[PDB]
Amino acid sequence: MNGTEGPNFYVPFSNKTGVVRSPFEAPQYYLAEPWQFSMLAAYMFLLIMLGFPINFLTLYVTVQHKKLRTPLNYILLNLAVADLFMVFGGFTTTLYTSLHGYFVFGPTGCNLEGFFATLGGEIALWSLVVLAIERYVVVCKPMSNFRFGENHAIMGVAFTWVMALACAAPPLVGWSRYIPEGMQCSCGIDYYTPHEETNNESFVIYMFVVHFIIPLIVIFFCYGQLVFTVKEAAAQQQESATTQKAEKEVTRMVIIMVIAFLICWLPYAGVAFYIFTHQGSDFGPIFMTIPAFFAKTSAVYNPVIYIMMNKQFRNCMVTTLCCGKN
Ligand SMILES: *[C@@H]1O[C@H](CO)[C@@H](O[C@@H]2O[C@H](CO)[C@@H](O[C@H]3O[C@H](CO)[C@@H](O)[C@H](O)[C@@H]3O)[C@H](O)[C@H]2NC(C)=O)[C@H](O)[C@H]1NC(C)=O
Ligand SMILES: *[C@@H]1O[C@H](CO)[C@@H](O[C@@H]2O[C@H](CO)[C@@H](O)[C@H](O)[C@H]2NC(C)=O)[C@H](O)[C@H]1NC(C)=O
Ligand SMILES: *C(=O)CCCCCCCCCCCCCCC
Repeated sequence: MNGTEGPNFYVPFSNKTGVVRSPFEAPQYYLAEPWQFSMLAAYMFLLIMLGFPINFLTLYVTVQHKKLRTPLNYILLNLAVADLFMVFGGFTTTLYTSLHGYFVFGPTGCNLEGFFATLGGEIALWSLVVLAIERYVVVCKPMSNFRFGENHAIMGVAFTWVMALACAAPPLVGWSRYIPEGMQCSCGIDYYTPHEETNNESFVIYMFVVHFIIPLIVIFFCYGQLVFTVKEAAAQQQESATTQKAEKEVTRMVIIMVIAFLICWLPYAGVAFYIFTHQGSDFGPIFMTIPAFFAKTSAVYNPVIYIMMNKQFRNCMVTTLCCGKN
């Protein structure tokens, strides 16, 4: 055998030596080297730490500025909030886990870090489809009068929750489970086990396709049809060159966020396929670890593009820093 199964735990090491145990009680030092263990948490603090002032000042820069109620900011505040739920939830759990070498809260606690990480790079996936549709409707024109605003900008934000909850809570209870992974300091969704009690088989596909492949294809459909709408379609619409100066820069940031959304998410999710297809494979702890935690950097770089490459908004932020200058 390759690893070990349990009632709640899969650990990718054979009970060959007999030093392999449960991750809910024991520090899994039997897995690898402890300096790497704390190296994960040492890399972890540098995460949580920085996801605060870059997320927090973003929620406040919008409430402070009664001038930033645009359908660009509506979707791009939704991150500042959703990430802070992770730092004050998902990251809280992982830390305690990484520093000791196991999930102490355990059966109840895994169901937090595994959940928030699934209600983070999933609620932004339902935002980054609207972020390819907000750019699509005021560039190509599918109908006549296509203005967004406020009562339209809430309809794309309140939708990201309705689609993220459709696939983040069901594993917690009812249709799947939240389970530890890799070096067993991280958690998430099952890829290894049938566990035909909670019926994973159907949930896996309903998850992967409806919430990775389909949102991507209905981003690429809205993307490929926009290089085409820049050249031959938009020279007949006859919009001005003063209007498409910042409109030619914000697009060129918004679809850089799509890139980042794959930069680490493929090394993780695409490999989550590999694991899911091999189920008894000889893939140790290191396999899922680095991609899991790199995947976890998905709370911090989002504002770092939104602040930096969206200069449109980068002025309201500097107003808090000075607070009365020339
Ligand atoms: C992999 O190897 C483990 C080695 O520890 C092994 O744990 C063994 O588990 C048995 C049964 O759970 C324990 O039996 C002891 O506990 C019962 C409680 O009622 C009592 O009869 C005695 O205290 C008895 O010793 C053993 O303590 C334990 N074996 C050793 C060598 O101490 C598991 O089989 C495996 N665990 C996994 C799947 O990670
Ligand atoms: C358990 O681990 C073994 C050992 O690596 C894996 O064996 C695979 O199948 C045969 C051995 O009979 C080899 O020719 C392959 O190269 C192995 N595959 C891989 C991943 O390289 C196997 O993955 C595991 N056993 C099963 C069938 O689940
Ligand atoms: C500039 O850098 C920010 C302003 C610096 C002073 C902030 C004062 C905060 C006081 C908060 C009390 C008002 C809250 C009630 C809102 C209705």
